[PDB]
Amino acid sequence: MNYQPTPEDRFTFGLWTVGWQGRDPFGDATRRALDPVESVRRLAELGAHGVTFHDDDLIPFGSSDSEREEHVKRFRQALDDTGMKVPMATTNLFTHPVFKDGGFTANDRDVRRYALRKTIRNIDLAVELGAETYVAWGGREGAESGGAKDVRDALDRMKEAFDLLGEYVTSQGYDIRFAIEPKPNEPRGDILLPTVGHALAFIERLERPELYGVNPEVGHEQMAGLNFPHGIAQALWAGKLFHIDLNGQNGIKYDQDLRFGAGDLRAAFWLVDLLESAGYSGPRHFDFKPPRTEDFDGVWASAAGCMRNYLILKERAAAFRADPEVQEALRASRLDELARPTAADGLQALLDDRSAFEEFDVDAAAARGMAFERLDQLAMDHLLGARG
Amino acid sequence: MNYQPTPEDRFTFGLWTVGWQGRDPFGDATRRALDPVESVRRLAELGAHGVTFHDDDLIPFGSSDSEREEHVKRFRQALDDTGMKVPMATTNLFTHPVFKDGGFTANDRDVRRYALRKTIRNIDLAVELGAETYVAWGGREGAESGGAKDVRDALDRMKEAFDLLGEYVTSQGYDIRFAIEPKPNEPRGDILLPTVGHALAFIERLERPELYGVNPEVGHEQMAGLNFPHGIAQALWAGKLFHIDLNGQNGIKYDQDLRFGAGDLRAAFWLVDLLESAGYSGPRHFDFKPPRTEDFDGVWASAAGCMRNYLILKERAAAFRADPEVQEALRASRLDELARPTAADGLQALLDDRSAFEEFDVDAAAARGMAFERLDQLAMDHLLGARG
Amino acid sequence: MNYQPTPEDRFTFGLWTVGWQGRDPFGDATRRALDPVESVRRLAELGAHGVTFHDDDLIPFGSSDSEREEHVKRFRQALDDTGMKVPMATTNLFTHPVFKDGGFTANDRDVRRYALRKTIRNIDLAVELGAETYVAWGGREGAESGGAKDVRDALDRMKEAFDLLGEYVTSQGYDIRFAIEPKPNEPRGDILLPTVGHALAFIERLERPELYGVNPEVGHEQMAGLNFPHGIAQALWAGKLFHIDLNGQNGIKYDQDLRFGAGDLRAAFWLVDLLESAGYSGPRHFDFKPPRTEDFDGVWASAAGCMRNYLILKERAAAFRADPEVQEALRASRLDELARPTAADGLQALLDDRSAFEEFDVDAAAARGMAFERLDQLAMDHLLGARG
Amino acid sequence: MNYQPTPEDRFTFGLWTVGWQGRDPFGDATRRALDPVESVRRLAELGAHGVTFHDDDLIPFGSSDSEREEHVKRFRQALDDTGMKVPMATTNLFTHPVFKDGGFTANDRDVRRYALRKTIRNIDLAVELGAETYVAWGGREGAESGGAKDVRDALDRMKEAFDLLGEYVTSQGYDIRFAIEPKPNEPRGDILLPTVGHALAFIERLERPELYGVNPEVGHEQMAGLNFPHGIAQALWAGKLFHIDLNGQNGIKYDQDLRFGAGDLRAAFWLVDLLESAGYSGPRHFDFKPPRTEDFDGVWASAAGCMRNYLILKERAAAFRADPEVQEALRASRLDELARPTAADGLQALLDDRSAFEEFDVDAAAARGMAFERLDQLAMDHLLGARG
Repeated sequence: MNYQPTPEDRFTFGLWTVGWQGRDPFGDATRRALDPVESVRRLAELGAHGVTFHDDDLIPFGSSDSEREEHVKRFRQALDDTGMKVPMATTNLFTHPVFKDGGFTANDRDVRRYALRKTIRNIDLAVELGAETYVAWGGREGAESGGAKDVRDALDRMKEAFDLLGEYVTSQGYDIRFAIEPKPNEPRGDILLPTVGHALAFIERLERPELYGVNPEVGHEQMAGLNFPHGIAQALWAGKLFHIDLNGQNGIKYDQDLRFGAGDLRAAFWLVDLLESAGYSGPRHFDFKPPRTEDFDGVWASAAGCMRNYLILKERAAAFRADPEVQEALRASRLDELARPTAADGLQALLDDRSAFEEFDVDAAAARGMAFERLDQLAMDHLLGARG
Repeated sequence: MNYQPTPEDRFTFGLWTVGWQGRDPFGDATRRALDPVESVRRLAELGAHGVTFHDDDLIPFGSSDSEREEHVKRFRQALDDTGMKVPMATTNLFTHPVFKDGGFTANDRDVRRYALRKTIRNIDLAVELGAETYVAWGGREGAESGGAKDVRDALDRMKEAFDLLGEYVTSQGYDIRFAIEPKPNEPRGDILLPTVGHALAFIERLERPELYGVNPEVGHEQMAGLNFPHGIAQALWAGKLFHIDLNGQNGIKYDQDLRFGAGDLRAAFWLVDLLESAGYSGPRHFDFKPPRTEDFDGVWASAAGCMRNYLILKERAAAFRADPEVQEALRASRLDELARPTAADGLQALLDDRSAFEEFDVDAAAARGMAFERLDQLAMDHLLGARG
Repeated sequence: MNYQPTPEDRFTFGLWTVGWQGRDPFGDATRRALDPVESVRRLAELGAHGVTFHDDDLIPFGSSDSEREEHVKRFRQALDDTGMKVPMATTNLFTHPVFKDGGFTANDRDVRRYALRKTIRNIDLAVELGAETYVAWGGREGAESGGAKDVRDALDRMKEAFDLLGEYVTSQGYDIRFAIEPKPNEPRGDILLPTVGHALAFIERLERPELYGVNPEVGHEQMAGLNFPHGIAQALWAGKLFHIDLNGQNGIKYDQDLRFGAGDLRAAFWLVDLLESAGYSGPRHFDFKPPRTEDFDGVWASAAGCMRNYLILKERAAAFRADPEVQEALRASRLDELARPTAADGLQALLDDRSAFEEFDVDAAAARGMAFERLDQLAMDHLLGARG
Repeated sequence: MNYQPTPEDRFTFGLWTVGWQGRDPFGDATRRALDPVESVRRLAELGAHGVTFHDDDLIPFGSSDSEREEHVKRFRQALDDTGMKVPMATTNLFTHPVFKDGGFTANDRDVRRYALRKTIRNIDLAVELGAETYVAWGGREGAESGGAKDVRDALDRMKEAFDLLGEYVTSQGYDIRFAIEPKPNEPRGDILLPTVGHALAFIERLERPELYGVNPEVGHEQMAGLNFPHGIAQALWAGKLFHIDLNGQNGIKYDQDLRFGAGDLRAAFWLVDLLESAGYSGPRHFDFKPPRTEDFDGVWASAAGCMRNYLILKERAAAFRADPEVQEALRASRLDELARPTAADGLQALLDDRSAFEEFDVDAAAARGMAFERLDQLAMDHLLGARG
């Protein structure tokens, strides 16, 4: 009756996660670098399904086409020896000083062109490795001051970039879709497309909207004090949840990247409840950082905890929905009615329906209790395994 | 060389603003109620262009069709005697206990139908009074707990409601457009369509998207720690800025509704700069609350301050853009290049362009300073009128 | 193996909590008023230990000395019939319009004098009913603008008020201590003594510091994004934790007053762990509001949930500390060393200790892992009852 | 009629400020390192009064006693050639991996002893260079998880450390005082002594409280959503404002370290108003970071802007207080009464004063307007130089 993960659970990790050396804005690294091959081997042993990477994680910046080839080959052999897959890949358009003002929206045009070329080159490699989703996190797209960036022009440049990438994949005949990852701030004072909503609205203005979805991250939405499960529900509603990044965050402050389960525990429960209920079948990707206080043993314990926590919550959420007492409580709170159309009878019928206004007893309706507190306590008991 | 407003400036106020009695969650009212006619007369004298209202502001809840008529007539006479217009109207779907779980997304179906009827009835009246925009603020659409609301079903109910209203105006042949007003939280723990982005994405899923835009509020986006000017830029970019609510907020906390100019002053400057540059021609509506510490004299001084502050900032922003030294600074920071297409030459040309990657000198590009701090200090000097 | 509370658990509730009618800044009441006697009877049945009140909760504002007497008598009989105690009392210096600019720090001197008299009168009554702690929440002490309040003068007025109350209790020979309750904002834009720290520092400037402590509230510190357990640890460290208010809050936003256990669940666990470990023996007081969506059945279910959640967490925290595997993990993370003095040998010895600097192997020390992630996952397993 | 600074203005900068290379958690450095001598020379030319440093800024970590001497000598010559002073110094107890779990509160005892030795060594050097204040920012004192740090034990270790440093300076006969710099979070999940209040309360528990004060930073308090001017007022009230760090922050998010004047402009105005009114005579120290988008020209423009903004605000604040119309407004709002004792007549007199309760006309007092909005608009006009 434990919680051991298997590749069937689709848990994935970025190379940059367990490979984070611990360098923060106020301190040097506390851990030596990991060879991508060792990370692949270590994660496979923990039960992971696959890994993800930024170009610069796999092939050091400025590498020769041959060195590049050696790096890819070694990586490939490790995937072969372990059965690990690579479901997603992304580009590093934030580390090098050249991207200090952005990649796709840098004020310098020559920088923008370079950003597009670097991305296109990695898209080819991502397809080669079997990736189905290509993520784009515009970490440097934004500003610290108001006159430094004209946002309308920036959005034109952002759209131009994404349309060109869409023109490329469709002309190469690749079966890869894009996922935009929003973040409200950090490293820039304010980042463009700050939340899942802004990203979703942006996509509807692209030439080929069908190729783009979102890759929301638990901590990012929480940095704006937003309800993550709700944001995900809207993304699923729009049919745009192509991928998802899981981790923990303790409120509005810098991006902590704690292991999944840490941070807002109740939000994690409602998240798992939703993903499992909605039948999300994409990867359960962890974009986290084992704290710099830890040594390598601590790194792997942190990675294992991510998966363990998701499995415990999945169990608790399933028991919650399957509890007949909860099913009756959901009806007591009228969740069944929320699912029924307000007016399937039509506009005219509604306007002619005296029970809807003229003869509506507003006071009687008002006095009805929603019974939400009883339902929420049942949810609490289930989460804590306190159903007596 | 002062800052006196005239109806030409299009400043408008909600009846509920200067009419706020001062009742908060911890205290009773500190001011007597204002008769809507006195508010109209007082605002006209201050230089306002018009007023806005919720049905329940103009006609007390539960009023008879005749009493209702008397109220409307008196209101009309005042508009006639002062030349004040009514450019926007909205529905109160949050005050009465019956809307405790929402209006359009209440779990109770009968409540949802009642919400739609109450709105439709006020839409007729809004057209009668000359309103061009009908705002919808779903203040009660949301939840305090996770199992109380299935967000996918709620969004279906929300879409159903808006589609029906769109079917109504188009069948009556009204020339009125809708504007959704987002808010992240308060009075509900979490409100649906929490920011401008979520609202924009939602609109693209409606049957007739052209009838809907957004009505963003300065303080609402700031309650999520977001950059208001940026949110507005995206709304303008999408061509969805139908109306706008101005006020002040001091960070992430309860909705303060301070007078415009108060709160984040630099954000207000960049907001006015953008609205004036973009040629926004809609009303400059103030949705604020004169603090409960004030008597009536203080109320009008607060209302007058709203307009005064907008006029001072408009002047400073105009002087900023017109300063040749600022124009050269904008070029030094490459704002001119941000406005130029990244690749008007096309995909193939980009892929064949060696100057874009193979021969791109990343180090030389990286060493270029953006000169953003000099530009921002010029912006500061202009705002403070310290250009020496 | 359930979680039923008994008066031995010292759980208490404010009359204003289960008695909250549901009126918020955007809506009317959804519940009828409760007679204080019914609340006492209902809470006793749930297993509560006692109740608390503001003067204005028990005796309506403006009541005659006789009516006042009738109210107190009825209240007394109910306490007698149920065995319920009244361990704390407080003053309402925030509701009436006269306190719009504060009570003890109102700019108007006559208001300040009135505030002191109203408090003194209720202190006599609190002693009469057996209260041991008198709480002071300066909800109106603060400002929305910078020039409205000179904070140095305000702090002089605040100190003057508290010193006078201290002079009163000591001259009447009462055995009652004061507890200041901080809150960062709401209803004022910014409230004086915004956090537990500011309150603690203030107390050290009073004439008789021994008579004053703090009454921290879970949600208040969380409104400033602070770690509640840490704030409590500092209050205990200083020996100033006289009382405590428990509830739930979901981050930085308006004061939600959710039932205890809701909001930040992990913070609640670490809070209970600390209170039980430290041997806190004061009341476990709930200052919450059953959401306005609920009817009376929902009110009592919410109140019962408060106590249930505290009892489940107490169990989980106890099992955590008692787990030998956790005890070894605490040693692996060097919590035992944190408890040992850094230099009991003294300054001179430290300066002459070459192993402390000259011969200190900084690299070897640096490479030691803290093992915090393993320890935190054990804490997680225990909380979720997932120890396999 | 400009705003040129002179050493008389007491503006100081940390070497680490204009010397920040631009490395953030997501990117490499964008600027080459500055030699401390060039920074001293450059700042002197801008009109600065002096500089400050962390040991590790001046003498590279791991330097030999001789190399150390060469570094100090060169630094000294530059101070001599420019007339620049060094009013404050501090220790770097956060960068090196050995301090990953803290310096004074690290769980490892040997690390704590090493932290104390490193500090003591730099205290000697700070005195040698003429520093009057020694700052302590416990950037690594805290935790990411609840069981990793027992806060009561940590506070004992923190007190032990500070007492030992106090025993050292008093035994060496140094004329140097300490200033604790609070910060709520970053780089640790939660930092001990998170705000000015927690630091002030802590100091009162030290053996020799007179040797310790606070060194508040604009951005730090704003990271907890607190009112900076209010925090400063309380620190001045307690006589503990030994030093102050100025910069800009845009709300609750990562520590931006923008130049002074940027961020919350109105808060900066009220801050300068208070410091100048209170007669603060200590240094006006800038702890900021010129954004990584800038080259060296941009660095110096950013540094110059810090001082320019403080001088403009000082002018506007002075004109505000000197305006007879503002003086009358302050009386209209009863600021004069806030400054008068509530009860200089004493407790007994208050209790016998019928005008204070029995015969107090609460309704008449309640109806008095505070006139705060008019006063705040005058403050606004003055700030914007819009007094017509």
